[PDB]
Amino acid sequence: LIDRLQNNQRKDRRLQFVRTHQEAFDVKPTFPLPLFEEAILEIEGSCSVESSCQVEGDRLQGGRYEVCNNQGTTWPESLTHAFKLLDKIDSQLGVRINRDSFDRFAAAHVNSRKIINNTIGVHLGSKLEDSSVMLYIHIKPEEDTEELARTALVLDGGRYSDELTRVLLRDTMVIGFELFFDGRSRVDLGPCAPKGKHLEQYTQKNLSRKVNSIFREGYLFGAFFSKTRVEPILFFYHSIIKDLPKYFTFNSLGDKIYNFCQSQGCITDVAIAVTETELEKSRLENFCFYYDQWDEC
Repeated sequence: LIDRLQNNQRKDRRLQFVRTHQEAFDVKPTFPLPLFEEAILEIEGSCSVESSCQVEGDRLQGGRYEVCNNQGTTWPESLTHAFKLLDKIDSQLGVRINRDSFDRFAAAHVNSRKIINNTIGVHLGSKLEDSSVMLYIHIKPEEDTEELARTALVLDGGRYSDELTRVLLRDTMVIGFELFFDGRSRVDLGPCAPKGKHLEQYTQKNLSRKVNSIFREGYLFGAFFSKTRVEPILFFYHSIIKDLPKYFTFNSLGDKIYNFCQSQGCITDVAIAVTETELEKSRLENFCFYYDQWDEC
C-alpha cells in the first residue's frame, strides 16, 4: 500500500517540476506539451526530470524537458514510451517526423544488455515546425560499447578525423536523436569524461585553454558531435549549483535561470551546454542551461 501511495506522489512531483518550469519561464502550453505531460505520468518507478532553457541573446526558449526512469535498467521497455509519444505526435496535422534513425537504432540494439534506458523529451521551438521530440539513449559506462557507437555513427554519417573517430567509438556514453516537426532529424554522439580518457586527451590537445581550465571542475564533462554541427556542443555537469559563477559568466537571462535554480529544491545537478566558440566570449549569450530534479524529493 505504501509503495502504491509513494508511486502516486512521485507522479505528482514529476508534473509539478514540469509545471513550475513553465510558470517560471513563461512557457505557453503549446503542442506537444500537454501530450508530453500525459506521457510522463505513464512512466513507472522513480523518474528524473531534466528541464532546460535555451538562451540566444535576449531570447529564451523554456519548454524543454528530458524525463527518464532513474532506478537501474529499463531498456528495452523504455522504448514503448518513446514509440507511444511519437505515434501521438505524428498524428498531429502539420507535423512530420522522420523516425528512420531512431527506429533503426532501436531495431538494431533492442536485445543489447549495454543500454540503461532511453529518455523521452520534447523541445518547444518558436513555432510548430521548430519543435522537436528529443530522445537520449544512456549507455552503461562499464561496458565496451563500440557496436552501439558504430551504429549511431553510421546513422549520423558525419566524417571525423582518426583521433575524433576513436573518441566517438570508445567514449560515447549518450546518443541523442532529435526529431523536428518539419521532418528534419539529427543524431548526436555524446562522448563523456568523469570511458573518458580519449575525450580528456582530445580536449587537452585540441580544445581551448578556457575549456581545459573548467572541464574537470564538475563531476562530468561531455561533448555532442553531429554531422549537423559545425562544432560540438560541450556540456559541463555540476552537482553544486553555487559553483557555476566560479566558472561561467552569464548574460542577464542566464542570471535569471541561475537565480531560479538556487531558490528551487530537489535539484540534484545542473549543466551548462555551450560551444567552444561561445565560451571564448566575456559573457555567455548563446547556451543551454539544464537542471535535474528527482521525483522522490
